[PDB]
Amino acid sequence: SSDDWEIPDGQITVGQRIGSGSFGTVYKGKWHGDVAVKMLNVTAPTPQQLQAFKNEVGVLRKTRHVNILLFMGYSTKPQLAIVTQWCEGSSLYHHLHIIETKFEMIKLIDIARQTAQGMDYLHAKSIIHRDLKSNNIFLHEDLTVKIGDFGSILWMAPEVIRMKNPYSFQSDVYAFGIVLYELMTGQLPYSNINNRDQIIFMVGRGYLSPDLSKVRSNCPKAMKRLMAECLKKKRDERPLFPQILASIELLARS
Ligand SMILES: Cc1ccc(C(=O)Nc2cccc(C(C)(C)C)c2)cc1-c1cc(N2CCOCC2)ncn1
Repeated sequence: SSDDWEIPDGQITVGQRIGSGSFGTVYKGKWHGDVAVKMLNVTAPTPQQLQAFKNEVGVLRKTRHVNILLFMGYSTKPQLAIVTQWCEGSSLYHHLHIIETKFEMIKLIDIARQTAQGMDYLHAKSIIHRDLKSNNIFLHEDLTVKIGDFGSILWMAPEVIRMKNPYSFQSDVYAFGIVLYELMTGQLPYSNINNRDQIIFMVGRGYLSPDLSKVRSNCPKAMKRLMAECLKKKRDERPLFPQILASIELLARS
């Protein structure tokens, strides 16, 4: 009945600082091989820092799926630390918008399917991501999708923009709809608008929505319809991940 999540003291080492996330700094480290370590820089944590650490461990520890970044364990001695697997590769954001990787349609649909697979797993455990975007979709060996929260108005559903509890399974679906747009256009939405306030205001008001005419010629019509359903302005009109997953599986077979 015990998962033995608490890593024994004096075992984790950290090397190169790769970034930051939530409560601390992210490093490439060692613990039974390469690992990523999210660690709080101070030895005396504030009650908020300790609470944020506890919440993150609490959600991560409930996940065991190939499309979810693998949580390996935690430590509180000498510092608060969360350990995950180490993946060679890059985020979907880095591929599409930084190095501009040209994926074949088959691979773009497969990346969509794997993301929907991981999202369906999270929602089944009542876990709302709250920040799904291409940056949080890691391409392990540039093939397998690993969803994480690695550190975002473009992916925000209109009701999340407008604002007490605007987050739901459907606001995650809307963010997935934007990811579908990124895969099918190779672009971020609203690239012809240079004003962030305007984007926030217009999306929240329903005056602005992604330009779906920008999707590639080889994008299946069923994918374009799914994307439109995921992006509905009214949250109750959006499909849930079991239906999204079933639609992607159907269009992939053609
Ligand atoms: C070290 C670490 C700890 C924790 C997390 C994290 O994803 N926490 C998290 C928080 C809220 C909700 C959720 C969900 C998914 C359940 C919705 C997850 C991410 C990292 C991490 C790993 C990393 N790697 C480098 C490349 O190789 C793979 C690992 N690079 C940056 N950061």
